[PDB]
Amino acid sequence: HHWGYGKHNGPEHWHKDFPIAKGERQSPVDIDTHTAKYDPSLKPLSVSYDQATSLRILNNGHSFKVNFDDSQDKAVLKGGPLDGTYRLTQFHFHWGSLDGQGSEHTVDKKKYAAELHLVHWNTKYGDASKASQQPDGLAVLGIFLKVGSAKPGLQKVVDVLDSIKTKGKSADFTNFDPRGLLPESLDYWTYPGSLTTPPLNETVTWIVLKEPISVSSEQVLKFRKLNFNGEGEPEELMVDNWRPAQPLKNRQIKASFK
Ligand SMILES: C=CCN1CCC[C@@H]1CNC(=O)c1cc(S(N)(=O)=O)cc(OC)c1OC
Ligand SMILES: [Zn+2]
Repeated sequence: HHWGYGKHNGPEHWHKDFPIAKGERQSPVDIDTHTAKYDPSLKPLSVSYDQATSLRILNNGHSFKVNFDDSQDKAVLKGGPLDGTYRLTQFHFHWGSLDGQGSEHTVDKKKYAAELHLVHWNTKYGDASKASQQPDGLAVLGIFLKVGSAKPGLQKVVDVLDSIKTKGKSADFTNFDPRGLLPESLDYWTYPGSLTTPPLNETVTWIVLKEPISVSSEQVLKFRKLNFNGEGEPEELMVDNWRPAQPLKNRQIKASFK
């Protein structure tokens, strides 16, 4: 009876195995754009993905994940609210059954069709496991997806999903450039939060870009053909793999922009 996104194992159940689900620093949140304050103390954000080394793509039964060689400083995030150097380790998505839902963060209660999470760890903690336990150990760059025009930089991901339909399947995914998933603007909101999946560690600095990327209906339809189930189990389409907004509690969301 392990965690998932169903009626019987979904986000309303996770607190029983992971009591921090009802904590003071949970993610995602609704971003109230009126409440969020411009922060002039935020340093320039640096998304340095030129030397990224993608390795594999994996269906983990929750999402699909692209992992990166993070054995040295290749693709890194620094600046903005961050101190020091955070290495890209993986990206994955969250998406819906319909184009009006799928994102984890919301913006003035607006849900997007999907959300991309680029997961990074603080190199002062030497590895991602040790980082994942420190209050400033992880940084996740969140990008909303809306349905409209195709995103050419996403198509190499969409075209391999056929090969990883079921939980436990992986494929080679070398020479993928995550710069092709970024919008033009790096305007962002930031707040202290958590992983949005078990174990829900309160160890994430969230950086959520204001500008969504457009993807086509054909691209998001391909996400919805994935399966939560393993090969030769009953088919359960991998859709609505998002946690809803959690209480903001005593936190401030800071904007990088006026
Ligand atoms: C080695 C453990 C820590 N690394 C770095 C932080 C997240 C990652 C561990 N967990 C994940 O890979 C993982 C993380 C997230 S999330 N939205 O970043 O919390 C989502 C997921 O699948 C919807 C994941 O797989 C279940
Ligand atoms: Zn995520």
